[PDB]
Amino acid sequence: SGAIYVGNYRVVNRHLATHNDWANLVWEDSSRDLLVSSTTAQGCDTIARCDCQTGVYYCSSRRKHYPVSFSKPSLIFVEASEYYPARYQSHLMLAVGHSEPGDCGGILRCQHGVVGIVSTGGNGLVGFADVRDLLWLDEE
Ligand SMILES: COc1ccccc1CC(=O)N1CC[C@H](C(N)=O)C1
Ligand SMILES: [Zn+2]
Repeated sequence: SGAIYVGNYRVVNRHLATHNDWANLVWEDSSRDLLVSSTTAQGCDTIARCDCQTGVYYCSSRRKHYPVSFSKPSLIFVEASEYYPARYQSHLMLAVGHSEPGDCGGILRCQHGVVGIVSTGGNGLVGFADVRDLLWLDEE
């Protein structure tokens, strides 16, 4: 689990969104596994606006923050799970690192701020849903 709180927005994995998030929906995309809902309080996270390919992510299944090199956002085949059938997920970045299903929501960050959240993994890989192209997260 986990979320990004920027301005009056909450960014979560679409598959983990709550009733309140769907009721206060701003934008969602099943193909990206992302959902953004509105909040009443101001968040404190800053979204990175960059092309960084190195960063640090939080892995809840190890209580550890791991430095990683990750690929640029791309369309990647993702195996079937309890939440989606096997499909291509877009804007996904992969890295070699540990992840378990409940690690989704862990933040990946670089020197410029939040890059994305854990969204996929298995077999020694970890995949992150990119948020850096969502420019509107920084305004209104
Ligand atoms: C971090 O993900 C994993 C880690 C180890 C094993 C399996 C997984 C994948 C997983 O369970 N899901 C849920 C839905 C999500 C998606 N974005 O399609 C992927
Ligand atoms: Zn960066």
